[PDB]
Amino acid sequence: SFEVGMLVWHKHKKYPFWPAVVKSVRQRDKKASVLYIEGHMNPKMKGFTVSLKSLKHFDCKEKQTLLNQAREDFNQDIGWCVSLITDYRVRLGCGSFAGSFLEYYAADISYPVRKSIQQDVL
Repeated sequence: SFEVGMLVWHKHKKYPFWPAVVKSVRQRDKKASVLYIEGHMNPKMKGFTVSLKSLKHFDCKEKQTLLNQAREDFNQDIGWCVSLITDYRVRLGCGSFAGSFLEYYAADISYPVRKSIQQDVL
């Protein structure tokens, strides 16, 4: 039950679970397409292929554990995710915006957050 534009976790070998957004889902044969959320991304870069079985929903019970695991070697980076996802969920929840995470990242309303990130690389 992974829908397109949903937020998920994915683990590449040797790497910790990282958040991502779903772009394609091949519902009827166990595979999906996904793109990592990270401080600087291209939201128009096509989604690399995974399998449904390997995805956790972003808001699963494991969340807090998964987020700490990432803060081991990627504190600043996992920070950049949480900033974006959190900022996106505010616009959504406080009514200021209605599109998808990727649309958030491309729109002018992400600016104030992308600025902090992009510059933090400074």
